[PDB]
Amino acid sequence: TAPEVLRQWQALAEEVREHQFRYYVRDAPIISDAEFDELLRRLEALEEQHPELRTPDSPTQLVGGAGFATDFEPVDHLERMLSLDNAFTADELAAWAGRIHAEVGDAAHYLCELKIDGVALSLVYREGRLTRASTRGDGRTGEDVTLNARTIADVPERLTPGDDYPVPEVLEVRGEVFFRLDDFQALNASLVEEGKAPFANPRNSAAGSLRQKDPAVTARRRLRMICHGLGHVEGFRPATLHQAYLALRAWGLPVSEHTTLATDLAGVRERIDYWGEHRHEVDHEIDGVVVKVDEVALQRRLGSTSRAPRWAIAYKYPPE
Amino acid sequence: TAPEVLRQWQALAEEVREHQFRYYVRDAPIISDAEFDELLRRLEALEEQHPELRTPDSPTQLVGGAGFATDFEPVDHLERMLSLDNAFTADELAAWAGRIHAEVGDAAHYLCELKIDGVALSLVYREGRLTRASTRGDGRTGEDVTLNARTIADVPERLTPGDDYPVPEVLEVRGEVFFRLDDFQALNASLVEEGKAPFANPRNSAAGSLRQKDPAVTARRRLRMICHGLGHVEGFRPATLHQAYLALRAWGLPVSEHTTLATDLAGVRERIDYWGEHRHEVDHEIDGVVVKVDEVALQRRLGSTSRAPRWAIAYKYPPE
Ligand SMILES: Fc1ccc([C@H]2NCCc3[nH]cnc32)cc1
Ligand SMILES: Fc1ccc([C@H]2NCCc3[nH]cnc32)cc1
Repeated sequence: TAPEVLRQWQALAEEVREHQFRYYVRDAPIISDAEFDELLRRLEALEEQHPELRTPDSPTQLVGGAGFATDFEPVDHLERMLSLDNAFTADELAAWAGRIHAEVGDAAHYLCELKIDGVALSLVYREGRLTRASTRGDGRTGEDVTLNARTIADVPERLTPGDDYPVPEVLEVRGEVFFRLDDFQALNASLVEEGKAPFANPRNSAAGSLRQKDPAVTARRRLRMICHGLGHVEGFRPATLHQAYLALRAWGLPVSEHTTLATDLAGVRERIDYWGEHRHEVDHEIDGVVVKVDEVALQRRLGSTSRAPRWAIAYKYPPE
Repeated sequence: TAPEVLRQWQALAEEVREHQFRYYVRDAPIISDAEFDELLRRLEALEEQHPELRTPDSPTQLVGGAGFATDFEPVDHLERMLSLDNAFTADELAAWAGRIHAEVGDAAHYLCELKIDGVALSLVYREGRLTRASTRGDGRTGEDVTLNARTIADVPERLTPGDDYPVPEVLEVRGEVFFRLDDFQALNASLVEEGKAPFANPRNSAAGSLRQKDPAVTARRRLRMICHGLGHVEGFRPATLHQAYLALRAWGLPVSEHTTLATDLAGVRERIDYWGEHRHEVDHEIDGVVVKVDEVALQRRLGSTSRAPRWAIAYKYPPE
């Protein structure tokens, strides 16, 4: 309870708890087994002198690999997380553009990005450490799957600091989790080989593998992630979406290489026509193409309706 | 950028930054000057090997006591933080009760607490560490005065763990900052003695002393705090307000000893009549008495209107 006592304990209980998590759940320690033994002794030493600090929730009382379960507790998104209106025909996308060119004039360019057919995940970083990950839920509230998301190889626990782009104080970033096709099939064979039913498609597999009461199951599966939107942010004010991606890259978040910037509708349509013909070559499932006004100020003059942003639209291919 | 590298740096940059803050701003280190020198060497060592990790925002680049200023940046409250309707006459408080007894029947008891005439402060603890403090603003958004609140002796940086009450994951707690009368006068003399104008009353003094661009000014002043409400909480579901105070005590947050629990209106009125006669004996300013329905479930069946809770009311004395 004395101030240095409490700073010491938290910092060490946090460090050992992490390591417990990486060893047991993710089967991937980042320190030796020896170093870890130093750490846990110290925290039990320190808990010896001050028995206020041994609680049922202490890393020293969650010893094997216990205390690591997901329960999907409702958790609020910082910002709304709405779902995207859809366009299925050349006329609707044109109509969307017309409307968009009638409000924020000719200052709006269009970021074009591949729509992945996986599970939306919202992640929150507080001063460069990953604090929360949740599912969409209803847009305002989703479910806590933080432990499962911590096993996804693509999801750094901590953001990488660099000269050009300082780590925000708060960063809420949205992305899609998905399986590569070759891994979807390999997981299905492994499951059948245990007497378990296989998944009918990669989306269900990713959703199923994300939503595991026991996150060690998720850590055994080769789930992936690609960031594709920002929610609430502090200490970060990017002027465009395409430039925010550069910062995300820099901090170590996964971002797609099939994003292009288009000037006017005609550019948009070539990208849609292009990926209509070549999407089958991406190693993961592509639904369509999400067209967004790239300029953030224009993404405020245009707003969102109660259910969907007015500055973006998902063009969806017909399947077959 | 390797995982243990980033965990190491953050944990150490966080530890030295704190210590810098306590030494320079608060003039109150909690470790020796020697220990601190060990810490800062290490972080500069570690920053030597990995020059990714020396940024303009690193404790090793904010060396004297720099980088510690308040700028009042807007920050959102987790939960709404509304202001309390007022009652000035026996008839209005009766009317309020009648209405309250007509909706949640005779199951509602009334917590009665002294209304302090100071500055509302909302604090946010994330797993037992103080993350944010802000002013009321408009109820939804207030101003970031986190550094100033970190100097208030009454505000633990970290919550104390105990058997009976586990530290919530998130705790947003509201309270009032204020001066004792003897310290309001002493501060006024010290200011006049420097050629500065004195404050006309203790509330303005507390508000002024809280809102300092340079938090070291706040640390020099004997500001106090008393918690008196909960906003958003996670890992904490108290059945009543009076029992939530017990947990707050236990975790080390300051709470008032003049809170009483009343059964029916008649009890409420004796407390108001009592403090009408004895408030002048409290060493700080008392406005009135805030009457709240103590049962949290009844604090949901009754809700809040767009501007004020329906389950509470501040009775205000006439001044003189
Ligand atoms: F009896 C043991 C043996 C090994 C450990 C290790 N498992 C915890 C975290 C970690 N990190 C690196 N090794 C370890 C714990 C208890
Ligand atoms: F040149 C110096 C001398 C002393 C310090 C100390 N000031 C920083 C934090 C702290 N904590 C305990 N002592 C110190 C820093 C630089």
